[PDB]
Parts: sequence; C-alpha cells; structure tokens
Amino acid sequence: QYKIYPYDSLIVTNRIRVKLPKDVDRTRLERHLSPEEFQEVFGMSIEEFDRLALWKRNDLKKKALLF
Repeated sequence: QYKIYPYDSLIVTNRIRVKLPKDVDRTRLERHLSPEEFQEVFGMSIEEFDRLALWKRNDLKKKALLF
C-alpha cells in the first residue's frame, strides 16, 4: 500500500541530517514503517498497534520521533 522507508531517515530527529522524500505522507507515516520496526521503535508488540486505536497510534508515533 505504501513504500517502506528507513526509520533512521524517517525519524524527524534526523531532520537536520536529511529531509523526508516526496513519495511519503506525514499524516499516516506508520504505514511507511515496517511492522518489526514499528514494534521495535515503540517498544510494544506489532499486535498491540492493530488492537489499539488511531489516536493511540498517532500519539505513540510522535513520541517515537515519527512526526
């Protein structure tokens, strides 16, 4: 559905090093990050995300330096 981009480059914390590409969204960047990376960068299991709601996925994303 989307293009699996690198978390190291996707992380806003690297905004100083490099900026995000053009073929990437900012509203739902979660879909641009692999499942193993999302659960590895967040801490919980990938299953938790799917079980959680959007509002939650968004909040956690920002905390993970995704937004």
